[PDB]
Amino acid sequence: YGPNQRAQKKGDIILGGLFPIHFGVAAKDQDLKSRPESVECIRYNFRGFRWLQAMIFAIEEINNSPNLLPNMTLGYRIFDTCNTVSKALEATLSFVAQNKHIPSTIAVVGATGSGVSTAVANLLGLFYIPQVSYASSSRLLSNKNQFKSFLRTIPNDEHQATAMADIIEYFRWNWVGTIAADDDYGRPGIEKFREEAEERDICIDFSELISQYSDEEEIQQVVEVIQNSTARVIVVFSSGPDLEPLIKEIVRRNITGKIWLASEAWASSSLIAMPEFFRVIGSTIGFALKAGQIPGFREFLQKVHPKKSANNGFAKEFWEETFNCYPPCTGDENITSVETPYMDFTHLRISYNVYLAVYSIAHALQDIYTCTPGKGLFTNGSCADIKKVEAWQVLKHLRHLNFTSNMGEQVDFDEFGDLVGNYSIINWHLSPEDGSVVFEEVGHYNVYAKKGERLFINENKILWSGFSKEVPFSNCSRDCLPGTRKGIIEGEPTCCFECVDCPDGEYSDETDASACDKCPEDYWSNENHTSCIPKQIEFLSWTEPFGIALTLFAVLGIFLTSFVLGVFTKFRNTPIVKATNRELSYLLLFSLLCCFSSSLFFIGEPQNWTCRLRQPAFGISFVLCISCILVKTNRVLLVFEWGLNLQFLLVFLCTFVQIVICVIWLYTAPPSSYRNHELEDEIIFITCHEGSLMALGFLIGYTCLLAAICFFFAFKSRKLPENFNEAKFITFSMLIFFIVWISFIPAYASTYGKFVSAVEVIAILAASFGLLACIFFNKVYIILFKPSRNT
Amino acid sequence: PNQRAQKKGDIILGGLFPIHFGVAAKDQDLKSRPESVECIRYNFRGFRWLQAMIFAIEEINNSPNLLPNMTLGYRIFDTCNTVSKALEATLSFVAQNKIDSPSTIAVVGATGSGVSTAVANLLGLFYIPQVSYASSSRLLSNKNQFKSFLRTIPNDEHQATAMADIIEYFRWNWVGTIAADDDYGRPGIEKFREEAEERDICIDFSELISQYSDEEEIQQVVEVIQNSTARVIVVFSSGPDLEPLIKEIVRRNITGKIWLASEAWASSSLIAMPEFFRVIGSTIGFALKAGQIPGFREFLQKVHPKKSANNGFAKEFWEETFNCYLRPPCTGDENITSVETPYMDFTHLRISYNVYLAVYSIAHALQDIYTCTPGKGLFTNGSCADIKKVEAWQVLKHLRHLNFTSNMGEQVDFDEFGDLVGNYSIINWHLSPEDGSVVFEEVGHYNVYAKKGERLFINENKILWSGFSKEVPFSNCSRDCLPGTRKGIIEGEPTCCFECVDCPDGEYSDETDASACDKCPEDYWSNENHTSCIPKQIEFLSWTEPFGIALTLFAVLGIFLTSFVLGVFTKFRNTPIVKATNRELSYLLLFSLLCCFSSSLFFIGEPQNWTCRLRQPAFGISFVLCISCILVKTNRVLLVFEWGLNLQFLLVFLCTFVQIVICVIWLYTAPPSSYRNHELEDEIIFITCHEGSLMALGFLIGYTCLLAAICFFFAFKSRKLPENFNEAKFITFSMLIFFIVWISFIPAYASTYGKFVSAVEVIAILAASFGLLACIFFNKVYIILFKPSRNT
Ligand SMILES: *[C@@H]1O[C@H](CO)[C@@H](O[C@@H]2O[C@H](CO)[C@@H](O)[C@H](O)[C@H]2NC(C)=O)[C@H](O)[C@H]1NC(C)=O
Ligand SMILES: *[C@@H]1O[C@H](CO)[C@@H](O[C@@H]2O[C@H](CO)[C@@H](O)[C@H](O)[C@H]2NC(C)=O)[C@H](O)[C@H]1NC(C)=O
Ligand SMILES: *[C@@H]1O[C@H](CO)[C@@H](O[C@@H]2O[C@H](CO)[C@@H](O)[C@H](O)[C@H]2NC(C)=O)[C@H](O)[C@H]1NC(C)=O
Ligand SMILES: *[C@@H]1O[C@H](CO)[C@@H](O[C@@H]2O[C@H](CO)[C@@H](O)[C@H](O)[C@H]2NC(C)=O)[C@H](O)[C@H]1NC(C)=O
Ligand SMILES: N[C@@H](Cc1c[nH]c2ccccc12)C(=O)O
Ligand SMILES: N[C@@H](Cc1c[nH]c2ccccc12)C(=O)O
Ligand SMILES: *[C@@H]1O[C@H](CO)[C@@H](O)[C@H](O)[C@H]1NC(C)=O
Ligand SMILES: *[C@@H]1O[C@H](CO)[C@@H](O)[C@H](O)[C@H]1NC(C)=O
Ligand SMILES: *[C@@H]1O[C@H](CO)[C@@H](O)[C@H](O)[C@H]1NC(C)=O
Ligand SMILES: *[C@@H]1O[C@H](CO)[C@@H](O)[C@H](O)[C@H]1NC(C)=O
Ligand SMILES: *[C@@H]1O[C@H](CO)[C@@H](O)[C@H](O)[C@H]1NC(C)=O
Ligand SMILES: *[C@@H]1O[C@H](CO)[C@@H](O)[C@H](O)[C@H]1NC(C)=O
Ligand SMILES: [Ca+2]
Ligand SMILES: [Ca+2]
Ligand SMILES: [Ca+2]
Ligand SMILES: [Ca+2]
Ligand SMILES: [Ca+2]
Ligand SMILES: [Ca+2]
Ligand SMILES: [Cl-]
Ligand SMILES: [Cl-]
Repeated sequence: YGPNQRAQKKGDIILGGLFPIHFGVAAKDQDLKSRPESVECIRYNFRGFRWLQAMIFAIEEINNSPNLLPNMTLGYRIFDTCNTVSKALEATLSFVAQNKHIPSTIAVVGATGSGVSTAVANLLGLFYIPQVSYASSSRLLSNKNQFKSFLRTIPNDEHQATAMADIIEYFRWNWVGTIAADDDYGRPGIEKFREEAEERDICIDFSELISQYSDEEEIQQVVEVIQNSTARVIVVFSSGPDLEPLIKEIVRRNITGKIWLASEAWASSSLIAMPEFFRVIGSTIGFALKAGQIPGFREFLQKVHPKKSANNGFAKEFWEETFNCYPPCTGDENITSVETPYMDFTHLRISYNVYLAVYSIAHALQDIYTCTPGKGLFTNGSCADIKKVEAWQVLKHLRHLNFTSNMGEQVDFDEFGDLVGNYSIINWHLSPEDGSVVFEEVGHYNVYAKKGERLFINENKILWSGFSKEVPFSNCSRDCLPGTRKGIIEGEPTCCFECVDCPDGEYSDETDASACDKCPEDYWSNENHTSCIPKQIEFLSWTEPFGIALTLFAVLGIFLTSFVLGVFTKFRNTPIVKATNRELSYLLLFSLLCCFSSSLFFIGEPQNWTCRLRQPAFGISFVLCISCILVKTNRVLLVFEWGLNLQFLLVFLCTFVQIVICVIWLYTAPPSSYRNHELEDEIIFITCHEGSLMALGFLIGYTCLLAAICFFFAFKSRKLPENFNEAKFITFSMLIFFIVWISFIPAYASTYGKFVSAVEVIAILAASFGLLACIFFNKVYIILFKPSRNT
Repeated sequence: PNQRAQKKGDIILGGLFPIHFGVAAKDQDLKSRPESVECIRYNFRGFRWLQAMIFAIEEINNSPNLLPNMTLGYRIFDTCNTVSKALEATLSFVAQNKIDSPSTIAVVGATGSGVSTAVANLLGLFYIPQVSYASSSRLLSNKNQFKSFLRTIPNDEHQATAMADIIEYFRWNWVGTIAADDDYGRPGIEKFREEAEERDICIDFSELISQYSDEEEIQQVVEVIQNSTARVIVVFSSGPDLEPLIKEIVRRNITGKIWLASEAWASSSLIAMPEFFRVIGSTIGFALKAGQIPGFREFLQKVHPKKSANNGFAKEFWEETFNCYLRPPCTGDENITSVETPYMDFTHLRISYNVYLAVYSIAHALQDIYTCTPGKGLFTNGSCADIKKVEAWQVLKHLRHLNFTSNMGEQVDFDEFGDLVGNYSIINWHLSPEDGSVVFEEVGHYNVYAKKGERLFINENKILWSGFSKEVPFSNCSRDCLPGTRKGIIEGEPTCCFECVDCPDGEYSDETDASACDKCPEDYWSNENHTSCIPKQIEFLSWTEPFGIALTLFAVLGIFLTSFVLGVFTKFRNTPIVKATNRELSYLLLFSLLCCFSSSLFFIGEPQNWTCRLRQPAFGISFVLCISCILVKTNRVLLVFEWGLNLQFLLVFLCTFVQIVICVIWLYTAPPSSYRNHELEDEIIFITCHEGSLMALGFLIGYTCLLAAICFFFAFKSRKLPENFNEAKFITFSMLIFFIVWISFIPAYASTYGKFVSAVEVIAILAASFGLLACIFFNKVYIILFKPSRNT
């Protein structure tokens, strides 16, 4: 006969009912020293009584409506579960009694716990009795090979975990921790969320299991792992009662920084949503089912009364727990005078599910009632009769039930027995009028939209941590700027890293970089390694200061030469001292002009033409000068052996000699005008690699040797006062040549790009300038000075 | 139910065994009234288990001491591995208590964690002891919900720990998981995921299966298995819930993986088929420890459908064995020893022993109830119960405090969670050479009593991989990191597969699998392979360096030529033919020469502050002494304008002191610090001297240069006086050779790094001093050595 505290009402058809009027049982572990007696449940749940009242109201409204099942009455045998499996199981045993004078229940509306409903459906489905639950939302109840006769008016919990992952990815967090009740409601949900979050590149720090029967040390361990972690977001998948201990311990230890992502079961629970817990838990964003509309329901709630309720039996205990009677009292108080979750509501969510379940079973019964004997759902097109209806026929009609909810909706269960709905997203607020927690809706989750466009959050209503209004930071490692790259911290997950600076020559312009990048050759990483600047080129220029200085030297020397030439064009035909070979003087002139014009060849950017001509031009001009001054000595050789031409011979001999090696280059190895970077790694250089090193050595040795023999045979006659004793002048000029050449070679041999050209150019310009001076100064001075040359 | 094994007695036990493997797959669309479902495939192992229970019961009934005059009856049913059959059997068990709101006292068995949960939810309602023998889920240890559930099989958390330990023992880190979607696979796989993740082991994929998943789910699972690179696959499932996946695997011929079997299917007969074995090679599984039930086999060899009225399962057993009918009509004369079945083709009793132990434990609980004495009982006030009217909760209370010895001499004692622990044997699938059946050879042990870390013990010499090879296959996400490289993140992949990037020059990485390169200190530099750092190369001038030897030999030869000049003077000092000049001035000039020549040695070795800070003023004072003494070696014009030759020394003992002032200035303003420098080379260290006062170096050199220049100008104006071999041109050429020395010196020094700075200084000073000595002395020393004619 089941328990004695129950709600009961007769009728042709009887429906079952399991509601959590209490919260749990008295935890007295029977040591079995005596016969174990029937355990007792302890706490009270006004929400559960609201649900039971909703079911009773639905049945009464069905019995009152004249169209749905006329000339037939609905009865019920509603029991209490106290949220435990033992009570539900004894109740269901009282249900299926007559199967194998007692009424035979045809349908069961209840089992609000996914652990409770599992154990109930295991037993009901053995007799094929339809069980229409309203609040059990575990996914395991979708295995229609196990629970053959289980339907539910509440959506499955897959979309809830998907929505959790979507919310976490929307606020751009990647470091969370998960808590789930060690039950059939938290385990599968947390597993689904784990996979959905790992596929979205989200890292999970910790994962713990709790329950209302967990001892104190395990709660200590959980609080420790919560405190010892850096994750700010905590995804809780549990119900009110199985969460209350953890909340009490967290309030006692005063952990304040975290953010709670509430599941639907406890996001609106009065056990948790109280101010002293709110000050500590801070910000909670949770889900909620869609509201309902049961017109005329409040006026039914306001009529509950302990003496005017013979059918309902829990009304007495309700009166007691709400007024503390039997301190005996009157029984004529007002339910509106005290504030309890009973009528302190604005949106009916689970009560609407109970209403819908009762109405769906009534509609299946009507469907069986309005049959046509030819188009039935059973074998041979036959159909069943409502006077001897059995449970399996009602199950058959429920599988194919498809009707219209008074809100103008379409109600029809899937092939997995469940319905589907679109969630509201609420965020906990503190009412400035009362102090109580009030749930304000801030977002929506439409599950019909395509994957990726389902969530809609209105961010300006979310109140973060009570005061501030920017999204808190809950990443593992700080995201560091461009110029840096991620760096593995071994042991830690893929979301936690250090970041190391990029070396020079590599850059990174992106945030969250995986590796730095080498830029092309003529580019180089800048000072912040964020963008490569074209690598600086360097060479001798014209706007450059030293460029202008040597240009000044060259042009002034050429101007001196042009002055000498003009003067000689004025006074050519006077052999006063020009009795010597005037042609030899003019040839010295043009040779020195070519020398001074060889300057320009080392001023700009060296292309191949430039230096490929800058070696031979200097070569020929310099050997012309030195050979002219060589043969410009005494005619000893002439005495030993047409016109001046014979002397020309010697020069037009010796020049050609050098010229030979010259052409060698142009047909063995031109001086390559190329670049070089290895020497600086920051600034590029451009020079000319000499085509043949030993051949350049040969060239300079040839010209210098000739000048040396000139010095020898010049100072052997170094004491003859002819033409103002030019012997000392030629020796002085050649000593100038040798000093500049010697001061040139070593410093040159160890110079980098620009200064090789610089040194060579200054050496040549100085040598030729000194020659010009030391040879023409005395003569032009005595002509401009004392016009008397006869001896 | 109708078919059952029933025997009467004073005390009744219950049993639940999977005689069949499942029910006939047929979906009732409920067009007609549903009827009793039927079971399809036979299971000889379950029948051996049932026979073990019956054998234990009858043997206890035959013992004189254990339950001396009592009698044990039993009512054994079949679960068909489904929940509905078990639940209707249970409803048949609790009929006596159900009528409150043939009473059994205890039930032995569920065989399935789902069946166990569904049964214990109902049995714990009446406090009836349920002693399972194979239910190994961890959810049944929650004694707040399953009050009266005891099991004689170890829990399955140790199994997940053992699997993680095996994986990290064979050095794998890229694996994948498969689980049955029931109360046995899900908790085990979650526990293994935790245990692996804490050991830094990656899990590539994670799937769920069941015997009811249709072709598309299995195809998606096979796609996930194939499109991955993990070789090791852990499977937490039973035989039936795994058979479809195995069929699909053997059809698609996936033939590369390594299977880590859980206990349920490691020794299963549905999976251990020779045809499946070709593609499921290299199977490594767990097993319970063997038992000894003496006299069991002979009891098995007596089954017969006629002489078994208590047992009812014998008829269908014979029909399934001989494939007969009681199509060809059957006859009770066959030989159960002829056909080969999982019935009698066994070698170790592992789950039959658990049934034996469960029955014996219930018997010993009843015994403890029986040999109790008043005042020493366990119930209220020390009171004790009567065995002739024993109730279920009393046997439960006695079972919680049960402690006895097995037939093998072990201590059976249920933990406070109602489960006794045991070791694991580790088997590996082999192929029998004779017939061809799969043979399970024991290759390892797992002791749960040893401390964490030294529990597993594998014998590598017996494991054979893939049938032919004998080296452990490679199943890592990425190949290892060789020395010289470092790990590099791939943005999307997990932590355990990376890339290999090279360490830059200046950093090294000797360790394998290094997360970052290390920079060697100031003294060292990377190798070529960036493996270890080798010391740098400091570049300072040696004394054994070739150029060092050339220049020091130059110095010593010049110095001994100076000493030879001094010896020549010692021979012919008092012959003033030319020494009538200032002899003391000659000696002082010669001393200035020797000390100038010797100043070279102070720029040869490594610079301390002593050596360099004194090497500067040595050259300074020596060279200015030289230039001042030759300055005074000129004609006495100043002397004519203005007592004793000492007067000239005034000038020199003036001039030197002047510059020595500057000397002391640097000596205590910012002396030339002898320090290192690498910034300009990045490979080689230059140790040089930075002179803290550039203006003081300028002071010294410019002062000496201006002295020389003024003396040169004044000697130049008088460069044409042929008295005393016309030394005027000699001294002007002297100052000019010194000046070209200095002229070539300054740009070279200006345009060099460390080494050639000192090289240039030494070269220039040696050159100038050599030239001065030669030009000033060679003339007169030649006039004496060559021309013995000295009169004017
Ligand atoms: C925490 O880490 C995540 C990445 O794991 C960051 O999310 C990125 O945010 C930027 C800016 O919107 C996007 O361009 C990226 O596409 C996001 N990454 C991914 C995978 O979507 C997040 O910004 C980090 N949190 C903070 C405060 O920076
Ligand atoms: C799913 O959530 C969405 C959000 O409103 C609801 O879909 C809307 O319903 C109304 C009426 O059909 C339309 O005006 C809107 O255009 C719909 N939005 C979209 C994107 O289609 C819907 O009501 C929710 N699901 C249920 C069963 O109510
Ligand atoms: C599990 O672990 C080992 C088996 O390897 C058993 O301990 C050994 O038992 C024998 C005899 O009992 C001793 O001689 C050894 O010294 C033991 N070895 C160690 C390391 O202790 C142990 O008995 C097994 N546990 C059970 C319940 O059988
Ligand atoms: C696969 O990855 C694991 C992870 O390191 C490697 O395990 C290492 O193996 C060497 C050899 O014994 C050990 O010295 C290391 O200590 C191990 N690493 C860790 C963190 O324990 C394994 O070597 C890799 N597989 C192969 C074939 O290289
Ligand atoms: N889905 C929840 C049931 C539930 C929904 N809302 C609730 C509110 C309070 C308690 C329980 C619930 C479960 O599986 O347990
Ligand atoms: N332990 C498994 C059942 C099991 C163990 N060993 C077995 C051998 C054969 C069949 C089933 C089993 C479970 O929890 O369900
Ligand atoms: C709890 O922690 C917060 C952190 O600031 C602090 O403000 C508050 O005073 C603490 N309250 C108690 C009771 O410890
Ligand atoms: C309760 O008492 C009466 C009867 O219901 C009602 O009119 C009254 O408004 C209620 N009291 C309050 C404070 O609302
Ligand atoms: C049944 O479903 C269809 C569409 O699915 C809809 O048109 C109809 O209104 C529903 N109800 C009935 C009674 O057909
Ligand atoms: C199956 O896989 C194995 C290994 O690749 C190969 O030898 C064999 O040919 C394949 N096909 C069949 C039918 O076995
Ligand atoms: C047949 O039964 C008996 C056993 O007593 C014996 O002849 C023999 O063992 C059996 N046959 C075979 C092949 O074992
Ligand atoms: C259990 O039995 C053994 C053998 O009598 C004994 O050693 C032990 O003390 C007993 N009690 C416990 C708690 O093990
Ligand atoms: Ca309930
Ligand atoms: Ca609640
Ligand atoms: Ca780790
Ligand atoms: Ca079973
Ligand atoms: Ca099996
Ligand atoms: Ca990924
Ligand atoms: Cl509600
Ligand atoms: Cl076995």
